[PDB]
Amino acid sequence: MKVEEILEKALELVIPDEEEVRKGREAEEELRRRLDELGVEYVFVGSYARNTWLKGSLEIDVFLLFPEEFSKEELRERGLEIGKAVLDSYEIRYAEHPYVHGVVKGVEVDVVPCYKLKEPKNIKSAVDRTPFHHKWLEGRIKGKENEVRLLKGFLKANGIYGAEYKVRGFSGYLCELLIVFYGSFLETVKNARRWTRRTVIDVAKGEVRKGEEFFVVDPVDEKRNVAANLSLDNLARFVHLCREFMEAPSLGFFKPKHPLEIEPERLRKIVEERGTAVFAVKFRKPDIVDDNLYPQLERASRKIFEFLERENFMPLRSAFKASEEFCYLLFECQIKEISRVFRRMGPQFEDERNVKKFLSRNRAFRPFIENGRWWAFEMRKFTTPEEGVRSYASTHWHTLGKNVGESIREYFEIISGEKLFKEPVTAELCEMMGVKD
Amino acid sequence: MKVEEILEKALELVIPDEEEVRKGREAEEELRRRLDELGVEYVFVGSYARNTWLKGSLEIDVFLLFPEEFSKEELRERGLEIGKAVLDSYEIRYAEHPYVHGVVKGVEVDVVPCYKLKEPKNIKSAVDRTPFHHKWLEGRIKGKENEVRLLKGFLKANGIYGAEYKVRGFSGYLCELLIVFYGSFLETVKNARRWTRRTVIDVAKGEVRKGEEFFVVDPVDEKRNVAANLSLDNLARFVHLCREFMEAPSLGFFKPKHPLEIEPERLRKIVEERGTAVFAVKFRKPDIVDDNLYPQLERASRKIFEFLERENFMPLRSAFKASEEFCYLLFECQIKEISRVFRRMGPQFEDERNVKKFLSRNRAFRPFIENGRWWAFEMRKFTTPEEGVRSYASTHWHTLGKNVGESIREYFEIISGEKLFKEPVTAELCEMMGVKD
RNA sequence: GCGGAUCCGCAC
RNA sequence: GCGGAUCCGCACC
RNA sequence: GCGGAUCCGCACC
RNA sequence: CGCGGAUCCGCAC
Ligand SMILES: Nc1ncnc2c1ncn2[C@@H]1O[C@H](COP(=O)(O)OP(=O)(O)OP(=O)(O)O)[C@@H](O)[C@H]1O
Ligand SMILES: [Mg+2]
Repeated sequence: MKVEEILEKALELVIPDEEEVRKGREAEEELRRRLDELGVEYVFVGSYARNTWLKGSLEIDVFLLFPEEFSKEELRERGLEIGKAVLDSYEIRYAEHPYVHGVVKGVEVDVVPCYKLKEPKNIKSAVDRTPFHHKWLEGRIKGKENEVRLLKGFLKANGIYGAEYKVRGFSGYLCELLIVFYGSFLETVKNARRWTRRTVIDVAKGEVRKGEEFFVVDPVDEKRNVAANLSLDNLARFVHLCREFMEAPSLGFFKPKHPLEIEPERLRKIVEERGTAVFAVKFRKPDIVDDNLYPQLERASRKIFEFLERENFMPLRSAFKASEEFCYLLFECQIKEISRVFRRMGPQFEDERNVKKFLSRNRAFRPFIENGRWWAFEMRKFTTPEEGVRSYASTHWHTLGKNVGESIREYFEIISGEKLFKEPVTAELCEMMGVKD
Repeated sequence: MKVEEILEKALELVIPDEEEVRKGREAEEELRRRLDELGVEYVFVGSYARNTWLKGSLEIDVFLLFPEEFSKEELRERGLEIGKAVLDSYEIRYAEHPYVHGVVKGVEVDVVPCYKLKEPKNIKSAVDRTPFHHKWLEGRIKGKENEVRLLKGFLKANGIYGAEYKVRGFSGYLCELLIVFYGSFLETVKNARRWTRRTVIDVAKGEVRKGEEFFVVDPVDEKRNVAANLSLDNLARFVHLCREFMEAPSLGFFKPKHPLEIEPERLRKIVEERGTAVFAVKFRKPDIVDDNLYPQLERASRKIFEFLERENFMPLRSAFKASEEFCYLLFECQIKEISRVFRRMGPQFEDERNVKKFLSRNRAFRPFIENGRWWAFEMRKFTTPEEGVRSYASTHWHTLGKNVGESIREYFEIISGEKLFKEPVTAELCEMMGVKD
């Protein structure tokens, strides 16, 4: 009962406390003071500026507004100077407009140069767009900032908050547009129960329609899909979650889950009872950001899954896990072992030249005719999915992601049986197999 | 060695001696005296009437001519009454067209009733062309009767003589048409090396052309394919044999092959080396004619084969064996065991009604979303191909042929391992698996 | 009987 | 996956 | 200025 | 293969 009581308690988990707020205001005031000493033009943007930031995620964003006549090189050099001059400690990121990330009075700060611009139609960067996003949202989001926080909390608790490749979920900007459109958490959730994979939500035009894909129209740029990196399966998960929530609302939807964590002996028994082949490809993690690594782990998994398909090991699902030192690609197959013998297709009976060649190979068994065509019994190179993947991975490393493939080329290990359960992959195995807690 | 030395030596084991000719001659006159006494129209046809029957395969075809104003009932009654009166001892065993099969002074005789007809179109019985085949062949075949016998011997020795369902090979009539068309064995064999699955041989127009299938046009009826029941694989086998024969001619081509005959222990070790599941379905032979039986064993084998494919046991080949008392359906599969768990497909995420129903079923493991669609891990009833077929044959007996299925319903047994290698099916197993000498 | 085509039913 | 029907084709010569 | 990856499109009948 | 686009990123040469 009392969805309202639940949302009241959910806000406690999600609204920054008075101390975190004070710390942000003090950093902001100081930052303004330092910027104003330099005579510079600037805007505070983002979640801090709109008071929509989540408990524990305090960060200030300052965009430095330069004349459009300035060159990109001038933008970088001027901006980097001002950033470095205005922060307690600092560090430089990005290329194009490189920006300065640092601290002011314990608070994380981003100082970003961009062109000022009168109109949204003069955008030659994503960061040129950010001030327009803010300008569109400030004043439309006032009074609803806690609705935004509820939505962000709901998504974060369920592992689908963030558009970055590791998550492929809902961006903070997206969450704010949805609150502007529907007017609250709860109305978003009620309506989302009827979203489809062809739903188009058009903020600026004040409408919903049907399209080719799930598409949230950026009110600052009609050709841009704010939900571009929201995966189909995460869209599906959110819609399912919204239907569950309205059927039986609970504070549990806003609390992050903590893994099953079961004995390796119970896990051994589960795998035994399923009768499947369960194994991992272990290799050293490439030294690359998550946004490069995760799509490559997705590719590697997919390629090996497809190899297992072709070689008739009948894979069920794949999964992956990246630790700080190693990466793991996990597979479960319905076939533990396949026959040594297989059938190799030959030519039609009427192709004399190639029939003679086909029949000339020395084989343990006699070729045979079936349905007008010659076939031969030949011997497989590998007989288990573990052995098959060892071969594919050593041979086709190059197709398994640029950096992941190069890592596998240097070293990989195939792990199965009881040795796999001692690896730090138990939560992924459980989820992949649908183990009830 | 050398074709013409071989063919002269081949004629010895193919041309019947006087001893056998006299018994046929004596039998035909004794038969002729009995038919003349009754005063019924009769015609001698087939290989005996044209002196093209194979050594040690003497049989005499006599055709009773009836008017078209009789009907199929009277045709049957009066035709069988005559054959029984005319023969020493008789059997009445046929699939459709009535005829008496018996003996006259130690010689096989078939007494077949048919209609007279002005011309061999719009036929009434099914054997009504045979008197027209005889008229077409007597005269054209004179001087070529030993060439026919060579061809029949070549085919019989290689298990592909006869158009009956047990063989699905070349008929005697087809052999005679080919020798008339090409002029000889050797020329048939030479030209057969370039037959394809779209080769049309039109004897009446004296030409070969391309069609939709392998078609030997009946000079008596241009709509009739004399090779209708020659299977694609036996055509291929023939074409292959002619190529081999012309590259290295041998008298072995005209001699029957002895069975492979090997010890159950070698047979066991071969199966272990192949890594396959080998098993048989044993049931009692229905009391029916071969021309109904063999097609039904083919269907039953095909249905079970297709079951094994669907259930992901990856069958390699099948075969069958009919003995006096029992029939056997043989299978070799690449998968000896499959996991208990499999994937059941559920609805798309949008389809709330069906998602709810799908998600409400009790299961050991949690359902999951994949590519916009719900899936569940469920549990197989069986986990080996033998267990699968036990289920399928107990439950789908009715679809395994009319008589064959009805027998399988009253009793069947699945046999594998050591106990299979004692069943009288070693020859068929060896042929299935391509076992060498 | 078996197969092909065409239709009808049931189970998806 | 199965269960009927009809027409045609094929085997039994 | 550039740089990185992943997915898609395009060209090669 | 490469080129181009989209997406999520980074300091790049
Ligand atoms: N499947 C068939 N196709 C065409 N004609 C057939 C067929 N079966 C029988 N006949 C006709 O009936 C005749 C006798 O049939 P039969 O089965 O006795 O073969 P055959 O020609 O006598 O050769 P043999 O008896 O030596 O095997 C044939 O010559 C033929 O004209
Ligand atoms: Mg005969």
